[PDB]
Formats: sequence, structure tokens, C-alpha cells
Amino acid sequence: DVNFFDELRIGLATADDIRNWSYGEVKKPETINYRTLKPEKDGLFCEKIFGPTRDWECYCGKYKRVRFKGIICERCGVEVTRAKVRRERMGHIELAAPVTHIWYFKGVPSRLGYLLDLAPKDLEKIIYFAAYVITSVDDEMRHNELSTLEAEMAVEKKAVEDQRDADLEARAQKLEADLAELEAEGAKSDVRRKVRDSGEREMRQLRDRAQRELDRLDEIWNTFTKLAPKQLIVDEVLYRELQDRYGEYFTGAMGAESIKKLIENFDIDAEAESLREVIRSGKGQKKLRALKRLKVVAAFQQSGNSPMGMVLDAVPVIPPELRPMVQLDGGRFATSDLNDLYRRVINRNNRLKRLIDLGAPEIIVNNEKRMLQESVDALFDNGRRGRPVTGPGNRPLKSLSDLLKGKQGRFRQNLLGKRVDYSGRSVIVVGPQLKLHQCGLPKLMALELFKPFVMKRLVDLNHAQNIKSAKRMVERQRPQVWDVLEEVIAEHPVLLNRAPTLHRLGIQAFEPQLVEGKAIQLHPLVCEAFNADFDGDQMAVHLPLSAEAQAEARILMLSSNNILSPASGKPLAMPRLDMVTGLYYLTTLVEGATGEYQAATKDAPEQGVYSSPAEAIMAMDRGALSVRAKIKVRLTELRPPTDLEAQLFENGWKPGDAWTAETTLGRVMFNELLPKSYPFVNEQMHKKVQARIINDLAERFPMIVVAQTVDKLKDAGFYWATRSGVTVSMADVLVPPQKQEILERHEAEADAIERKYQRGALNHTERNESLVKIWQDATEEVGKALEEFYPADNPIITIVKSGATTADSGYLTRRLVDVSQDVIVREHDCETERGINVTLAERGPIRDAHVETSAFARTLATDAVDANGNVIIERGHDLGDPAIDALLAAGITTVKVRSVLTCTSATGVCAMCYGRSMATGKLVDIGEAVGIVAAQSIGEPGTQGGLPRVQELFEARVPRNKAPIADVAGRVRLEESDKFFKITIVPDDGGEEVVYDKLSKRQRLRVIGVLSDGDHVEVGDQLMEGAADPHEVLRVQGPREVQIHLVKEVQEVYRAQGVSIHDKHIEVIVRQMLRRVTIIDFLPGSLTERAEFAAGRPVLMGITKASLATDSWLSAASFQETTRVLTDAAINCRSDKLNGLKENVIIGKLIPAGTGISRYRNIQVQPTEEARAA
Ligand SMILES: [Zn+2]
Ligand SMILES: [Zn+2]
Repeated sequence: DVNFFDELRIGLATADDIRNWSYGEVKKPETINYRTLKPEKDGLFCEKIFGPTRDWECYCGKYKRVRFKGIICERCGVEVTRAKVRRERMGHIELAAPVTHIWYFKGVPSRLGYLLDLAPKDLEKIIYFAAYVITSVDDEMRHNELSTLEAEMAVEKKAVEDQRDADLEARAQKLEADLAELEAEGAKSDVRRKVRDSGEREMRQLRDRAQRELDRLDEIWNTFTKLAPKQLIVDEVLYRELQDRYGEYFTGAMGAESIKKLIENFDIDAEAESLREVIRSGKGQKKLRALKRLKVVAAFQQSGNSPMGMVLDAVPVIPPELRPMVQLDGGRFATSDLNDLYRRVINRNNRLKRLIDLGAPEIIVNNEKRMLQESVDALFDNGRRGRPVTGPGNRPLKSLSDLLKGKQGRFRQNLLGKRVDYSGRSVIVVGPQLKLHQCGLPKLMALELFKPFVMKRLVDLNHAQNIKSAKRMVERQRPQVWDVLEEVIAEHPVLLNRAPTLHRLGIQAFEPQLVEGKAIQLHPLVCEAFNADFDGDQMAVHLPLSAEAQAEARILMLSSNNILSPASGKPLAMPRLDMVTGLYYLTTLVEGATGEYQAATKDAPEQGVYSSPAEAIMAMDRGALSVRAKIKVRLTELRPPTDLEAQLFENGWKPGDAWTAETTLGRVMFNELLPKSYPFVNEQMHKKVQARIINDLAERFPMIVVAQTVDKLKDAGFYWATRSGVTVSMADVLVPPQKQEILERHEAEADAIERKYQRGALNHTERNESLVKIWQDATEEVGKALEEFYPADNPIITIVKSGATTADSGYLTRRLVDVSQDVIVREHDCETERGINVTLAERGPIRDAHVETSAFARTLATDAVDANGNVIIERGHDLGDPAIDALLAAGITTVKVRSVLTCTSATGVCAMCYGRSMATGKLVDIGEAVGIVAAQSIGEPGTQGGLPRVQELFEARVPRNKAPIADVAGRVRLEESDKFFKITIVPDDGGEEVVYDKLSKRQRLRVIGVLSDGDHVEVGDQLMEGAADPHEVLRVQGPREVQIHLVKEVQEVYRAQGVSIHDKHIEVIVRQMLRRVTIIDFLPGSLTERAEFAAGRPVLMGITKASLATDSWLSAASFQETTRVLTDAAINCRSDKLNGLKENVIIGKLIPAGTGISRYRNIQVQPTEEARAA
């Protein structure tokens, strides 16, 4: 209970370790008495072994008081201690015969098979009593008596030969005399042939019968002469022969005990040195099988674990409370399957003792041992071999393997989650009147949620004197407690979350406000992040308790601090669907509106101007001014545009100054919502515009400003969405009757052309092309009507013009997370000069469309200067959007920017290489777990040329349809075989021509225009449109290029669906694929870390393979291939440093990211001496 450890080591549990764990051997397969329902002595649940059922009470009760702690009762053998030990103490079962641990024997690849060099099929026949095996052979005695045995054996083989030849002549003698005697008597020719045919077969059968024994004897002599330990005999009559004669030279057995003997007479070191020598002689299958086999042999040599652990002499029994036997409510009983699996083991084990003691033919005994062997396999991993053990209803029993994994739908649930106190949920309803940092909380829910809190305040203010009175006071919902609730709730944040949780914005903090009703009121702007429809969705509420937790909610997870998508940097809390149309209408400009500005001439002065913005309101309330009119007024509090601001002042400003411009009264009221410092906009507030303006604000103003500014756009957006006058009815939804009639000629002409196609006037391609012209004619016709058909001021069009309008992908996101979770910023700067080139909106006489996801939010590796001229931007600059335009003037077409691919940080990555945090808009903060955020940023749209191609890339699999890349630079010769293509590259060396043999015409050539014969080609160009083998480009272009390629492919898929993911997210995932280099040979094994590293090569491997290769063994176990990881980890005897965050989550430690880093969890908070005086 120290809560802070360092390592976690695993190793094969020996028979002694098991005996040391156990608190007593369970001897009987008895659960509990059928009458008293008390635990039966010496059986499962035995209180003597595992512990008491009641705290400080022995079984008989002689010592039933709270005293006598840790004293064993001399009548029932029960220790006097808390009943909790009934969940910590184990038992054991002493096996009358050894047994194999199914994990090391059957788990692929066979650990025992590779350890003793026995094929798995052969090994299976040994442990399950299908064939004998030679344990020991005495050479010297055999060699000395070899002569006599040979002589005696020859005599025997001859005696058979003398008999065989002597028998055949007798039958032939009879037939010779018999057939002739029958021939003497009148008989048909066929009769003689039948007898002779029978006689010939009779002889044939007789010689072959003697030949059989000759081959048998020969096999006996050969098998004896070449007898050697580890040999296997399946005949069982041959073996019987070897025992009756020559029985003193050799020894053989079956089952686990023979396997145990071979391990006893086994020299790892002796063997370990032979196989090390064996690797050099024959390269191929022999050395390969030796290479694989040595890994296990070396693991046993380096570690102190005895390979004897693979065969158990004792079996551990899990505590009872984890396999509990419980009396169900309603009279029935329920119990774990382990008890029936343990029952099989102990039942058969005891019967064996019986059989052994009685003395029984080996068949009966061996049959019992095999049964015992199988019962332990079922106990550990049921069904792993043969038909699984089934109970009633033919359902397989839950083995230990199943319950550790979760093989019966338990693992998923463990990472499906664990439940938590101080929580609740309910259906959500819209909260249009809430501030962004607030949420509506049903009073009842907030009551039960804060129950403990309001209880203390209810007692302190002496409404009730004792705590018991406070509990009943809240339980009965006394009217006095509602005043104490607002006091405990004040400035106490809560966490809202809606499943499924895709990105980190799926959980946010809010200021709880007590509300009437049983529904949660959610702010309307956060619907985007939660993907929360109001069709009846429910949301969960959690209550942060500790100071650190509350602070994390106020600072890290607060609603108004998280506005920008942590994937694209785009704003999410930006208005949508209602406020868009409302703001669109407010700012729109209508010609000839009431009060329209008119520059009156020669009879009166202009009538469109107005004294101040307030006056226009009085003209709008009266019928004088339409908010959407083109009037002009003089504003004294808004800031003028940039271009017009220079002409007017250029030296001072207009906090109290005035100025005139012509805009809609609405466009005025709109700009009032923005900050005072922001320049006037004066535009129809299109959907796209609001994104621009909101983006700009995030860069120029703090968060609180944008939060309050978006709050003001919500109110205005809604208010004018109601006065918008947008409703559906018969007229608007009506589809034009003329469109249906015009298509009749459209459909008759497309069909009339089909009647001419059959006649022979079709011309076979123009006809098909002409039909498209007909079909295209209707498309043109609908456009000819569409805007003219429905009045420009149509509410359906206005909604369009304004812009207002599963687990398979989450399966991929899980592998993404598990491969990148340990990637966190660990230092501000690694100081590396390396970087990568960005195209930066090239091809101009023109900005690249993908600059926002490749160049935005980066940092320069080298200064950017435009020659001839001054340096445009200094290295290490943030490369904001304003910087791009400044860079655009210089005419630059490439930029070097730092990246996590080139970062040299020993641990994790550095801030400067990572760059700007998408959520904060500033430099990324040390400790940010950019890996998890990256996996989410990629996984979320996964549910949204699709997921198979993306999964094909991240898993590093050979492309579905392979496409060749250029192996060397030079010109290209193109040839066309029948149904094939040949592509020869004539190098500029010019050396050996590179020929790409056979290429399906179905997978046509790539494009520059389309490639032709004789074009120049570089060292990495893709020759045909398709997916190039990532392992191919790796060996060709090197690690730095494979990353550039993969990112280009992944981002192209997401770009195809209109998803904006910044490259750095994808890069974080790719970086983890090239971290290891294969050695396998100057070193023992391949795939050591690049930093860990006698020549090795750069390696490309999938996320699933890369994540399973992590140094933590319990992280790889909770991920995939559970049984496999433990077996290899137990053998190697690995120790986990508990460095990654997954591990700490399991044991309950602080994750080494965010508020858990060393630098951040050791802050000392003391008040300055200067402040205390006050
Ligand atoms: Zn007792
Ligand atoms: Zn770096």
C-alpha cells in the first residue's frame, strides 16, 4: 500500500513458488454443505486454508470476539482475522503426476517444441500418451554386447527364413501332387486354373506373411542400433519388443514426466554454444529454424529461470471470493465456472492416487494421467485444445485465460470502462440563454450529486445538529436545503461528456446552474464538439472532487477555453444553422428599402444620413428605416476599416472620434457585437465570412474575448433568426410543374435517339455521347428555371445561401492510440537543424489549396530570405497566417520547417519541432500528450479510397494493387506486350538498364501530362498510378522519404472527403513506424531502437506490430495477443519500468503527461515574504 513502485517483474512460477504462495492444499472437490451451506473442510472455500467468512470469528466460534487477532483456533484451524483475507489467500493442489502448462506447449510457436527441437505434432503425441519417448540410453553396455546381440538377432532372422522356405515347398509339394492328382481325374481346364490360382495366392499370402516378420525384426535391430535420447516410438509393439529384449540398455516413458526428465538431463550452456556455432554453416531453413530456436534457448540461458517451470508438480488455487459461490436473491444459487474446472482437476488427481495405490495396468493409469493433463489445460485455457469443457446448455466454461484476457467479453469491458461514483446522466435540452461556460443542471441530480457536500453545510449552519439528521433532511428533500445547494454549487465545476467520445472536446467543464425539470440544458454552441443532436440524446455528468481535479476542470477542460478544433485549428464554437441564417439576414442589403439613402439634390438635402446609430433605431421602430436598407450614418464608437482608417486620421483614433460610412443598420449592430478594437467589416455575413472573422479574433485577442464575442453572435443570431421570416409552406417546397413537363420531351428525345440507335443511324459513340447532351439538356433546363422559378427571396434558398445546411473506425483509432500514447513533448527545444521542405502555395504566375494543413502552424528550420532582398522571416518563427501573405510577396516557393519526423529528442518530441498547439493557438506546452490527440484527430473522421486504404497505409501492408517506382534516374523506354507492359529505364550512368518486367494494362501509367516514351525520370518517381510498396521506397529513398510518402497518401484520402487534418498529427503516427532498425546479426536480435543502437537497416512496420514491440509488457498485453505476450515475457523474465501512461492507468499511478510530469508535480507554493505582511 505504498502507491509508488518502480518495476514489475514476471517469471515462470516454479512448483516451490506455488507451494510458498499456498496457505494449504485443497484436498476435496467440495464447495459447501448442502444443509448448513457452510464451507466444507479441506475442500474449496475451506476456511482453514483461505480464510474466515466473518471478521474475527473462527469456524466453530470458540474465538468469536474482536480480540485474538491473528490466532489460529485449535479446534477448527481458522485464523482469527478480517474476512478480507478470503480474497487475498491462495491454495494449491499437489499433483500425483507432472503436467504441462498448455501456454508453453500449445501456444504458437511452441515454446517447448523449439526448446527441445521437437515438432509440435510429435510433442502433442508425447504429453497426451500417444507415443513413447526415449529418456536414457546406456552406450557402453550396448557397444560391448553389440556382437552377441547381432549374432543372436541373425540366428532369429534366419530361423524365420528357414521356416518360410520350408513352408512354401510343402504347399507347392501338395499342390504339385494335388493339382496333378486332380488333373489325372477327368476335369475341366478352368478347374485346374482355379486351384492353381488359389494355390499361387496361398503361397503368396504365406511368403508375404513371413516377409512381414523379417521387416519387423529388421526394424527392431535398426531402431536399437540407432537408439538415441529424444527418439519417439509410436508403434507400441515395437517398443514392447525393445523392453522384453535389451530392456536394461535404454529407458522410455510418456507424458509430462518424460518431458521433465529430458529437461533434467539437458545442458543449456552446452546446447547454447552448439547452436551458436550452427548458424554459420548452412544459410537457409536449417539456420532459420536454428535462429528461431536459439531465441528461446538464449532466454533461458541469460535468465535464472529453470525450464522445469513449464511442467507443474503443483497447481495454484485462486482465492474463493474471486470465484465466489453466492446465494442468489430468490433462493437459487450461482457460482463461478472455475469451481467446476478446479473440481475436474482435483477429482481426477485423487482418483489417480487411488489407481496408483491399488496398482493397475498402465492403460487404466495412463488414461487417468491423460485425463488429468487435460483438466489442467481446461482450467488454464479451456478450448485452446480440442472441444472446450461445457456445462448445461452446451456453453463453454470460463477458464482463467478467458477471465484474465476477457476472452468471454470481459477484456473489452475492462477497457470498455469501469463505473464511477459521483456521476449521473439525463436527456439534454437546448440552453439558448446560457453563457458559454455554463450548463443547466436538474436540481434533483445536483442534489444527489453533491449530497455529501450539502450535508456538511447543512450541519455547520445549525439547521440539523448531527449528520444522521442531515442525511434524512436531504433524502426527504426538505425545503430548507435548496438555499444551501446554491452555496455549495457556486464556482464548483462539473464535467459533461456524451458517448461516443471521439476527440478530447467530447468532455468539457461547465459552471452548474440549478434548473427546473429533469433534463440537462446544454449551451447551443458546444453541440458541434459533442456531435449532440437534440433528438433525445443523453449526457453524463461527473463531479471533480479534489483540488487538483477542480483546477484541471477550471483551467484545462473549461468550455470557454476550448474553442478551436485540436485537429485543424479551425473554430468549432462558431455559430451554426440558426445564428448563421439570422446573421445573414441582419447584414443583408436590400435595394429600395424603407428609409433608403437618397443624395437629395437642389430642393432638399440628403435624406439617407443619420445623426448617430441610436437615431436609426428610432427610425427602425417607426416605419422609417428598414434594418436591411442602404442608409449611411456617422459612428463614434466603432473602428473604421483599415483602408479608410488611414485617410481619415493616420495619427489618432476614434474612441471618441467620429466618422461616416454607408452600411445597413444591421451591419452596424453586427459590428457592435465584435470587440471595440476590431475594424469595421461591412459585409453580408455569409457562412464562410463568420469563419474568417472568428479565426482572426482568436489570433488577435485572448480567449475570454472570443468566448464573449461568440456569445454575442449567438444571441443576435437567434433573435434575428426569428424575425428572419423563414418558414416552409406549400409555395416554397413546391417543385415546378414545368420541370416535369419539360423532361417529357427530354425523355422522349433520349428514347427517340435510342430508337435510331437500333435502326443503324446511331454511329455507335456519338449516339451515346449525344444522349448525355440530351440528359445534359435537362440539367441545363432545371438551371434555366431554378433561380428564375423561385423568387430570389425564398426561405429555402436563404438557408442555402446563408450556409447553415461507427465502431469499425473506432477499432482503428484504438490501435492508433496504443502506438502513440507515450508521445509527449519532453523539452522545449532539441536544437536540431534538420527539417523538411514545404511547397508553400507554388505554381503561381495561385496559393496551394493544402497550405493550411502543411505550412500553417509550423516553425522555420532555416531563415527564409527572398533574393535579392532582405530575409522575409527568421528561423524559428511561428509561421502564422499573417506570415504567409508576408511571405507571398517575396515570391517564395518552398520553406524548410521543423517536424516531429526530424526531431532529435531523446525522449518524446520537443515543442519547437512540434510547433503551435491547434487548441491554444500558441506554442505547444511541455507535457502535452500530442500522440493521443493525434490518434483522435485521425480517428474521429474515420467513421466519417476510404478506411481500408487508410488502414492499409498505417499498417504498412504491401499495396492492394502494387505500383512500381523508379530504381534509378534516366530516360525510359516503353513497350506494349499482349495484355502486359514493359518499362525499361536507361540510366544516365549509364550502367545496367533497369527493366520492370510485366505490368497489367489495367493499372494504367502515371501522369506528369501522361507519361510517354523518352521522358526523364528521377530516383523515386511512381511509374504507374497506384499504391507504391512502402517497403520498396524505404530501401530506395531512405527513411526520411517514406514518412513524406505515407503522410502524402494518408492526407490525400482525408483530403478526398473534405477533412482538414494538420500534417503534424499524421506525422506523429508515422514517426513511430521507423523508430526501430533490424539487426538480427553483431548483435543477438533485430528491431532494436534507433536511439538504443554492428550494422542495422532502417525498418518499416505497422502500428499493430510497432505497438506490440513496446518495452512495456503489460501495455502490450492489454492491447493484443495477451496469451502470447505473457509467455514470451515470463520466459525472458522482463521487468516493466512503468514509464508509459497506459501502465500507470492500470495500477492507479499518475500518468507521465500533463499535470503528471516531474517538473509540474513538484511545484512548491509558498507566499512571498512581501505579501504576508499585508
Ligand atoms: Zn474454532
Ligand atoms: Zn525537435
